[PDB]
This record gives sequence, structure tokens and C-alpha cells, in this order.
Amino acid sequence: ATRLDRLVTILETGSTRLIRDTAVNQLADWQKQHPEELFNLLSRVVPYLRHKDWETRTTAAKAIGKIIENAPLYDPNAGRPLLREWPFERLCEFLKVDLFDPQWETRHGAAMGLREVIRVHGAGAGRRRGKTRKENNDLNRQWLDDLAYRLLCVLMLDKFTDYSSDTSVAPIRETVGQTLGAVLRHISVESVHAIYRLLYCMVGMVGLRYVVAVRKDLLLQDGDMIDGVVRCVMQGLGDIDDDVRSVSAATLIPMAKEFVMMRRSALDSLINIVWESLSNLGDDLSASTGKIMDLLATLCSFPEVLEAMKVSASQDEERSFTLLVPRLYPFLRHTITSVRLAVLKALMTFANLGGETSQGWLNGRILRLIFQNIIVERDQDTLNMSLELWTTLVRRLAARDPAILADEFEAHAEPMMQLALHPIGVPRHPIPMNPALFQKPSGGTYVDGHMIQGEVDLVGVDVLIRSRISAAKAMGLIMSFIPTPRLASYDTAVLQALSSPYASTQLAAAMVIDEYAKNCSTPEVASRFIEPLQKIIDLERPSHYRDLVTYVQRVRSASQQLINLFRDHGKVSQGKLPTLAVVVQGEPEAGPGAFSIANAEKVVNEDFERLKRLMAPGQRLIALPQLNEAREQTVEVIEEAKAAKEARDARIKAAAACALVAMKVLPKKPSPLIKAIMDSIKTEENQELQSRSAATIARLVQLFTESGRRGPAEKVVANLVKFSCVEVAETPEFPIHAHKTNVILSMQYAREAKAARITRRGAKEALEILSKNFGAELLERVPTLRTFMEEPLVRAFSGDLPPEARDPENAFGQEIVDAMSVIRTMTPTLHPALHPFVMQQVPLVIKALRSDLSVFRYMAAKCMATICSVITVDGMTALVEKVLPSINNPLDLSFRQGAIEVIYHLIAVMGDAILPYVIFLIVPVLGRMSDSDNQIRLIATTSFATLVKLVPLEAGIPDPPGLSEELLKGRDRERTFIAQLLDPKKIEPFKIPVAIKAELRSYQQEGVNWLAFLNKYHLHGILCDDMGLGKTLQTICIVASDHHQRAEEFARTGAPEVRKLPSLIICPPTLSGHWQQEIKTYAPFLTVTAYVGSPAERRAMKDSLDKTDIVITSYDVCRNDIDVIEKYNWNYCVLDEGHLIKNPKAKITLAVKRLTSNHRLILTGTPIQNNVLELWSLFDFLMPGFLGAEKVFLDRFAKPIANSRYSKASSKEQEAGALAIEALHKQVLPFLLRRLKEEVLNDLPPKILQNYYCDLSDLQRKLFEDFTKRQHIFQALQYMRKLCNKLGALRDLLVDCGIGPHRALIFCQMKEMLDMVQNTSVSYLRLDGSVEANKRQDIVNKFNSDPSYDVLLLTTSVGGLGLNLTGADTVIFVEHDWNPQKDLQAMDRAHRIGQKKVVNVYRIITRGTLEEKILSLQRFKIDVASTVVNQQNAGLATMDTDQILDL
DNA sequence: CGGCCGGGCGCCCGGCATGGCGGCCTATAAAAGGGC
DNA sequence: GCCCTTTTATAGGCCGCCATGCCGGGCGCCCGGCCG
Repeated sequence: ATRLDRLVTILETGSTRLIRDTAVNQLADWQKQHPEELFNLLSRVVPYLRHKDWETRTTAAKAIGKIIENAPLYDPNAGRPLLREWPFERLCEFLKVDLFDPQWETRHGAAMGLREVIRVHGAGAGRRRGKTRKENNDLNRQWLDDLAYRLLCVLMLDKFTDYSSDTSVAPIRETVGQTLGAVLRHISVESVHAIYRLLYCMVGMVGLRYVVAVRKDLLLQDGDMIDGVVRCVMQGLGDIDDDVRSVSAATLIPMAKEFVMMRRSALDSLINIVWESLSNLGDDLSASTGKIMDLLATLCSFPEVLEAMKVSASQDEERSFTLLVPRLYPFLRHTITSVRLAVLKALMTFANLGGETSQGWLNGRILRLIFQNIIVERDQDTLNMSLELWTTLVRRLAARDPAILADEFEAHAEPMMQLALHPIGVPRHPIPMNPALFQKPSGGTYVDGHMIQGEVDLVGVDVLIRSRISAAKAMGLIMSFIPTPRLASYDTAVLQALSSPYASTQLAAAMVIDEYAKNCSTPEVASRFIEPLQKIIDLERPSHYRDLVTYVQRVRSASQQLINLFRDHGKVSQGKLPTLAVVVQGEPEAGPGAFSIANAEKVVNEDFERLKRLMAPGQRLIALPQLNEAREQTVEVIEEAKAAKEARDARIKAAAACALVAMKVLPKKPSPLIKAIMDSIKTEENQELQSRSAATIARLVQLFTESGRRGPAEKVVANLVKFSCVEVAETPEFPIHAHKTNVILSMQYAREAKAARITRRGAKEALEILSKNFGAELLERVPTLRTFMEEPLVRAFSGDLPPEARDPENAFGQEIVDAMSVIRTMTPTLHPALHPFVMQQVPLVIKALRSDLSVFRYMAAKCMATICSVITVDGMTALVEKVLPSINNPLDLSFRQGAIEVIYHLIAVMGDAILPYVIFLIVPVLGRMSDSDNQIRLIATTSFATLVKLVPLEAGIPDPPGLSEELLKGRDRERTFIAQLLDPKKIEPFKIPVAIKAELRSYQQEGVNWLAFLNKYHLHGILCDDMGLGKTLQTICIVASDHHQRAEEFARTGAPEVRKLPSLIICPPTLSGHWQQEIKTYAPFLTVTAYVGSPAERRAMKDSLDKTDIVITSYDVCRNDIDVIEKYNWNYCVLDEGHLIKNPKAKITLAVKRLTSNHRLILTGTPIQNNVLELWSLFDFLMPGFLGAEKVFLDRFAKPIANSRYSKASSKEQEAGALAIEALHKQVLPFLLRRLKEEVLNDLPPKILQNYYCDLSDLQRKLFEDFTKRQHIFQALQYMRKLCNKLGALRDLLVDCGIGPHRALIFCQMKEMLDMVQNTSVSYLRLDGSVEANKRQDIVNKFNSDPSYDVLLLTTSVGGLGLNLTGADTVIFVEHDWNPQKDLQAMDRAHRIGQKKVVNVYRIITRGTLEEKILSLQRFKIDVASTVVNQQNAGLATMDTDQILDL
């Protein structure tokens, strides 16, 4: 596949918007470089316009526009409703012909595409070559008129609308309007007249939005064509329907500037109609008022509109701002959020007008209404806008005079203070505010019922608390602005609140004090609130709060149940205990003897013991278990009440401490202040108060640093660093993972999970604000953080390793990870001045990534990912120069593991930013997908799933500006590296030109070329050539070349990448003598070891395995000794006859697949013999996971292959098998190199095949017919095989073959037929395996030399490779095996390179019996095997390799 | 005493096609309104 | 039976897969011997 096919698919399958933006940019640049092939891109991007996904259609339209923008401009001269040559002529016609399609997606795409095409190329449309210039201009006018006509017809017929949101959306209308706006830029003014007449000024409006706003400067002041549109818009504004009003308002707002400039006269009528339409209180569910107010704000922003409005109030004040803008006040509490937000934004625009008009309507009314908005709001955005408007209004009102602010809000201050300092209840027992405190927009006393009532169950407690803090900020600001002598009521209100029986009111009072302190000119002003706050934090807290009366009453009910019901059950007489106090503590008019938690403790312990002692004997035994249950329940309720009291006390203390630190108090004895603040950093579920406490600590540290005292400062910094590391998911508990080694951590009570993460959230926010405060100087001001971060990093350097570092009970094993978490936690928020510090520490983090400690590698991967995210160029230089080189180390498993986990986390954190470095990252992941370690393979697969999608973009990403010279050189060399993989072009093969090195034939040259290609990119294969082509030479050549290259590189480097690792070869016993001879005669500079030996002898060379370059071992010697052989690693691992390991269940496969090797190769001649699962078993050894698990491969390939055995060209079965073989062929294409003996050898005569058919004998026929009436299924097959036994055919064939000058081999699968002596001159030998193996060589060598022997009989399965029987020129088969490859091997005897004459093969196939099925199965297996290996060569192999590694 | 011995048997080969564990997947349960 | 919404959640059956074979045929290993 080309680059374009993968580049276009990103527009639909792109993971993020930036990836698709880069895809369209790359595609546009592609068209720029290759301007001759616009249609190739267009034909592939256009079909997305009718896709169902919205984003795909938008991206396809943008891609079409940017592709077309680079082509040259063209200048060849010098009422059915819609419900759910010119170079681009056919494209535009295809868009217009489905612009009336029923499906709305097609219309949306068509409109977008037409817009994009015409936007850049509208001028040259419609013209035809050969016509004159002027007539072509007329044709262009006709074309644009036709397009405008068709688009306007589309606009007036489409009714598709979306009502999901309040503001209805018409996608087709909007796109068609933008298409008109694109069209109308190029036409002449006559066509503009025609279109304006067509879209007559009546009420289309969305059509008007782009019929104007194009050719704007010429339409201005153009008589009727600009005078009628204002009438149309004004009529629309006054219309009844909300939809047309909203559309007209949205149509006028972008054109408001030039519609204002059109006339000064029209402004009076326009603003009159706008204010009149807004004056009428619209329907409750209408979002139109937002558009109307946006229009009002935009119109009032222009100076001439302000002049007109000032002129309008000529005879009276009716049209002045002061009387009008209160018309906006009713909509402040409208149900739809958009209307409320619009009201606030319009009021802010009006407030920021200036011009001495704002003083009119600014008064206490709007301030009180905005304060009510703050109190009763639930939406975050509207609350923020309300507080912003409040601040701007207060600042504007204080600009005139602080006294004006102080006495304007004096009328309203006390009720708003009651609202701000109001308590909060519990879910089912609210504490409602008085509705008389709220004013109406046009009334003295009051949709917001839930917030007023204080119903915490219906509106969450977070919303109530947020309203309280917002009110506190507003009231603190307004206190700060107004003069001090006027603050008597304010200060006494908050002082009385600080002593209230409630808990919430005290919190609100502290918040108001804190905000007043913050907003003051200097902190000393607010010093009158000092000692009440110190009384809050120092003096003991109240024993109760009115908010917890529900808890105490629950305790009272449970205690009463315990006292009463279970003693009635227990039969204890009256007078058992005095009755509990009826009134609970904390309630109003509760006496000093009111029920309290202390009474609950007394009854549940002392009275419980007393009553137990008072119970009669025997009845106590009956009663006690229910008494125990009731007692435990009572204790639980008491604990709940006490916990609630503790939480309220802690919150009040935290707020008081925040107030004290805010006014710059630094007590000489800071014992309780820091305690309260840190308690509110630990156990604060409310995010807002936690952030406030975080800011409090960040300011406290700075104040103490300026004071010079540092004890508590360092203590709190240490405590913050401690709390930042409490979350398990961000820093694990070392005592658990101390026992895990060489495992990827990334692949591996409910109450506490929340506490840990909230504490870590608070600490992290505190640390971030601290860093932002200190700026550049943080590394100078505070050194305790430095020690926490750094002391285990400079420790453990130079290979240092305390033995206690591995001790689960040593705290330093946890302190190491606690230290290393802070780098990730803090580096992104540090100043750039500290980037050199982290850069200087990167050499420590990289070594932590190479360290053999698993948690070291985990934390180093995380920290390197972060550092490369934020300190991009330096961190990535370190990564590419000193991590990725280590990814290939065979022995250092830690190096590879850490260096792959770093890539995992780097991708996960950087996301889209990793585009320029995928060229560095791709090759390591490709290599490690097939690594020996299981978890490295898994995470490499996950990383590759992300990198492959971005690989097509890497060829054109703009270089980052700051890349070091090393990174530019790295990018260049990696480009040249990948170019050979992703291009069919290839290089001269890899060879070492040693003087004694042997000569290579052409096919061997191609084979070593293929092996070197595999070697470079760390891919594995099968050299499945036919026997007799010399695979040993190629194998030892590539192994020696690799060993020579590594050894030479080890002299030019010091890294542990090269270690002179051994190489293992597993052969059958008979071929070791060939392997050693070939290695010695072709690679003298290689050393050889032969582990194959007696069971005891192997210990004499056990340690010699790790000391010799090439090690040779047998399959069975490896099997019996795998438990010791698995403990070594090898550079190469070669299986000489890999068809031994085809059955996955066989123990030889289980043994061989445990051989951890860097490179891995199978030599064979029949990778697939009976079933594709043989190929799966081989590739499970070569590239684990490449073809999936067992079930996946079975379902994908094997079942269709089996089902295709019986088919008659039917689409039900033939198609499935064909697709299965095609997929398996494409998947395994680059990793098999089959070359036929016919292609290589120049001297090997042809082989001919003929079948011999004969009918079954009479006696055998009768016996079979009898047997049909007559266990296991296979015994019938065996019996049929036996009774099928030809001798006349064999006799006639032998006589025809000159026997009894001509020779033959006779193969029989059945031994009992091979010894038959029927037909009573012919001398024959027998080789049936039962003969001793040594005697076989003598027999065959006797047969081979002299011509006195005419025939030689043998069974098919006798002898392995090398059983050369060359004298024969005919081969006769009498019974055929289930395996066709065994018959082919039997034919290969007497067809070797030493063969001299033509070889003819004959088969005796008796008709109407099992043998026909045998041959049918054989040809089926032959076809299935051959079709999978049909086309194998380096150049012929498809270079889409990256797209295959997806299981 | 050293060295080649036979010698046994565990391992793998291959067929068809049956029976016994599988994982996984709705379905299980509750209220209720509407219409078919 | 059919559908919509919602929080809760886990264990039976149904369709598959999957190792079962068992007669000759062979290879390779170690495990017993002895021979001049």
C-alpha cells in the first residue's frame, strides 16, 4: 500500500484532532509536491463527505479545501421538501446531484464540499476551453447563478432541525448559507441584484446572514438593497415565534457594525424595536432573549449608537439608560442558563461603558439583586460571571466616591449579611432562609426555592458551600472598599456570627473576615479581627453545635431503645434508670441538663454494667445477646455524632487559621495554627476549602522565609512532601513489591482509597502554588525539599546498593520511592530557571532506569516521561542518546525492561506531542514485540498500536526549533534506516570479506541478503528452502558476520550491548558432523562446542556453554536437559529441522520454546505439512503472539481450512478457505524464503509422475462388501488399508522397467506387504529399519555402486536426511501415506544433486477404496501448503511489514 | 579397565469423531406509564 | 412479547472446543550388560 492510503484513513480514525490536522496538512503538501495527481487524493477523500460521523465530514471538507488550494487557478483564455473544461466539474456535479438526497448527512457533506471548492476557485467556474473570454465570463455568471439558485431552493425546502439544546440548530441551513456566502464573493453586482430580489425582504434570515456579509463594502448605501434588509430584520425582531427572533438576532449581531454605519437614522428605530422586544417578558423556555441581549450589548458598544441613545432622551428620560436597563433585571433569574449568563454579560458591557451614563442605573438595587444571584445560583459559569459583575460594579461605584458606595449599599447591607452568614442544615432537616430577605426585580419582597429552603438533599452540599464562599468573597470586597467608620454593623454582625450556636455560620464569618483581609490595601487595617480568631483557634471549641442536634437526637433515640425495649424483653422492673432528658443539647431553650453525647457514653458503659448486674440470674442469659447488639449499635451512633462534631470543629479552625495567616499574623509559638491548616489539607473532602488551605500554606511558607525563622517552615515542607506520596496509585507501598523482580509493574479498605487521593490532591495543589509563588528562587529559598528529592539519588550512585534497600522492614526502601515521586509531582510546575537542575539530575534518573531494581525502573520511567514532556529537547536527547541504544542488550533484561516502560509512559503522557520522535521510537518497539520476555512483548505491542498509526505522518513533521545537532543527526540516520524497510529498494547484502571466507552463489547471495534484512530490524523467519541448496553456508555466514560485527563494535564502545554471547544450534544427531565441518572449513575464526554426549559426560562441558561462540546440541539432548539449558541466553538460536516442533503439545516444543535468544531462525523444507497449526506452532517459537493465541488462530484460519476440504466452488465454503489462505499468506510472507531446487541447480534432470489404476481383486472385493456389514473408526481405515493389497500391476510395471540397464526403488507404507514374495533373475535388498543402523550404510553403499542389483525395497519412514539412493531412475509407490511430504521426501531419494538420469515416479492406485481418499487428501494438503508459500524472495516480498504486527 | 555393546521403551506419528468439561452470555429481578 | 429509564450484580445452560484414543512404524535416549 502507498503512503496516501494510510494518510487518508487518519481523517476518520485519527486519535486526536491534532493528528487529523497534521494528516490534512501532509496531504496538502503532497498535492503541492505532486501537482499532477489531484484526482487521486480527491477520489479517496470525497467518499467521507457522506459518512455518518460529523467530525469525519468536517475533516474531509477541510482536507478537500486545503488540497484544492494548492492547484493552479483556472483561466483557459488570454417543491418537494428536504427531510431526513472546468477541472472539478464532475466533483461539483456529484455534490449537487446528492445535495437533494433524502439523508441529511449527504446534504451536509455536499454543502461543506461545495463551500470549500468555491471558496478558493469560484472565479474560474463554468468556463469551457475553446470559447472566447467574454462568452466564458457569461458562462461563469450562469454557473454561479445556477449554484446560488439551487442553494437558495435548498434553503427554502429544508426543515431538518435539532432540538437537543434550547437553541435549535439547522445544520443544512447553516451549511447552505455558508455556501451562498462563498458563492457571492465572485459574482458581478447584477447577479447580486438578482439574488436580493429572489430572497425578497420579508419574514430566509439565515440566507440573509450570508447574502449580506459578502460584497459588504459595495452593498453599503446601495439604495433599496440595503434599505430593505433593515426592515426585514426589524420585522423579524418583532415576530411572535422565538425561533425567528433568535435567528434574526444572531444574523444582525455580526453585521451590526456596518448596519450601524449604514445610517444614523436607522439606529433610533432599531434600538427602539430591540428594547421593546426585550421589555416583553418572553416565554419561560425561550433562549432567544440571550441572542437579543447579545445584540443589545454589541449595538451599545459602538460610539455612534451611544451618541444616538444619549440624543434619544431629548424630551424625557424614558429612553435613557437609567429607566431602560432595569428591563434586563427580570431575566436575571430566568430558567434557561443562557439567558442568565447573557444578562450578566450585557450588564458588564454596560457597566464598562463609562461616558458618565453608568452612574444613572448603578445603585443599591442592582447590587442587592446580584448578591441574591450569588447566594442562590447553582451553575458554575453563571456564578463566576455574577461575581465578576459584582466586582466591576463595586469598583465603578467606588471610583466616584467611597462614601457613595458606603451609603448606597447601607440600606441593603444587613439582610445580605444575614444571607451570607446563614447556616446549612442536614439532608432531611433543612434550615430555610426567610423569603422576605429577597427582593423581586420589580417588587419589595420575594424557581430558586430549593436553594432558599436549604434542601441539601435536593441540591448538593457542595453547591451550598460554594454559594457561601462566593457570598463571603463579595461581602469581604464590599467591606474592604467602604470606609472604616461605616463598618460598625458589618463588624458586629460577623463578631456575633463567630459566637453563634451554629457551625456553618462561624465558617462563613471566618471566610468573610479572610476575604476582607485579602482585599484590603494593607493587612494592618483588618487587625481588629485578630483576637476573636485567636480565641477560635486557641480556646477550646464548644461542646455542641445546632447543626448536630439531629445526630444527638438519633443517639437519644438509640439509647432510649436500649434502655426501654430490651429491658422490657429482659424483665427488669420499673425504676431501672431515670428517663433520658427529653430536650437534646444544641436546641433552642435547651436547659443545662439537656441530653448530650456524654450521657450516651454513661448509659452505654456504666448504666449498662449496672443494669446487667441488676438482671435476675437466668433471665440475663436469655436477654444478653440482644443487649450486646443494641449496645454496639448505640456505640456506632455515638461514634458517628462525635466524628461529625470533629469535622465541624476542624473546618471552623481551618477557616480561622486561614483568616489569621491572611492578615499576616506570624505567632511566636505556632503550635495550633499549622495543625489546623494541615488537618484541612489532609481530611478536607470539599475541594474549594482544600484549595484555600493550600494557598494558606503557600503564603505561610513565604512569610516565614521572609521572617528568617525556618524550623516550622522546614517541618511543614517535610510534611507536605510526606502527604504528596500517600496515594498508592502514584507511589506504591514498597513492603509489598520488595519481593518482585523482573516484572513489569505497569501490567499488574475501599474507604481509605478516597482518603489517600484527597490528601494527595491537597498536597499537590499546595506544592504547585508554592512553586508558582517562589518562581526562580525556589531552589535557593527552601533546601529541605532538595534533600527529600535528592538524598536517595546521590546515594546509590556508582553502583551503590545498601543491602537494607532490599529489606521489607527497612523504611528507606519506601523512602526511596517517596523521594522519587516528588520529581514527577513538581517538575511540570517549576520555573524554567530550575530546568537546568532537573537536566543535571537526568543522569541520575536514567541510571535509575537502567538499574536492576524494578521500582527504580518504574519511577525512572515515570520521571523520564514527565521530564521529556516538559524539558522536551534535553530529555529527548538523553532518551535517544543513552536509553534507546540499550534496548537491544540480550543479557541485561533490566535495561530492556526499563527502556520499554519509559517508552510506554512517554507515549501515554506526551500524547500528540510525540509526533517528531516516533521515528526514534518505532524501531525499538518493532524489535521488542518479538522479544523473549513476555511482559516486554505485551507492552511493546500496546506501544506499537499507537506508534504505527502515526508512522505515516513522520516524513513531514516540522522540526522542533531547538533540536541539538545530535538530534538532527539522529533523525537523519533513522530516516535512512527506516527508508529501506518501508521501500522495496534494498542494499547489497551483508558480508564480512575475510580472506578464507568461501564464495557465495547467486541464490545464496540473495538468501544472506534476506537474512541481513531480518537482522537489521530484529525480525525472524524460516529459511524453508528445498533440501540440497546449502542452508548451512548461509546460516553460518550470517552468524559469523553478526559475531564479527558485534566484536568489532565492542572495541569502539564500552556499553554492555556486546558481550560475545554464545549461539546455539539444535540439529538432529546425524547432521552435527556436517555442521561442524562446514563451520570449520568456512569460518575458521569461529569456535565450536558439541554439548551432545553421554548423560554424564555433559558436566565436563556444562560451563563451556557460556564460553564458545557456536554450541551444537540435539533435540532430545536439549529435551532431557532443558531444565538446565534454559538458564543461558544466546545471540542466535537455530533449529536445523524445525518440522520436529510442529505439534504444540509435544514436549520438544515446550522445551525449545523456553530458549531465550536475541535472534531466532528455523531451517526447514516443509513448514506446513498437514495443517496450518504446524505453521502456527513454528511461528509461536519464532515470534510469540504474532499469529495470536491458539483459539484466535483456530477461528481465523484453521477451521475454514478444514471446512474447505469438501467444496464445489460454492461461496459458502470455497470463499472462506480462499480468504483464509490469502490472509495467512500475506501475514507470513516476509518471514519465509522458499526457493525451489529447479530454480537453482543447473544439473538435475526433470521428474515425471504417472498414476497406475487397477480394479480391486474379486476376493478382496467380496471381503470388503462383507466387511461393510461389520470398535473404533481408525480400525476400519486400517482394515481397508490391509485388504486393499496390486501384485500383477507391480509385475507388469517391473517388466516394463527392464527389471529381470534399469533400476527402481519400491516404497510400501505397510511392512507386511513389503516382505511379500509373490510371482515366485531379480536381485533385491531390503532396508526396513529393523536392520541395525550401521548395516544400513553398508547396504545402501553396496547398492549405489555396482549395477548387479536391480531393485531395492524399503519403508517410507526409514532413515533421516542423507540416505542417498542415487542409482535409481524409477521410484514405485505401492501404498501412500497420510502425509504428502513423507512421500515427497521418499521421492527426493534418488533425486538429489548427484542424480544423473531422468527419474520417473509411478503409483499403484487401486480404484474404489481408501487410496483414492488418501490421494485426494494429499493433493488438498499440497495445495494448502503451496498456496501459502507461492511467492518468496526479498524484492518480491511485500514491504508493508509494520501493518502486520497486530495479531 | 576401557570400550563397544545390544536392549528396552518413551516419544511422536496419523486418522476420524465422540463425549465432558468449559468460558461467556443473556436472562434474571423490581417498579410504571403508554400502545401494539 | 415489546419498549424506555434507573442502581444493583452474579450464576446457571447453551454453544462450542479439545484432548481422547490406538494399531503398526520409526528414531533416540539411557539402561542394563559383556568382550579381548
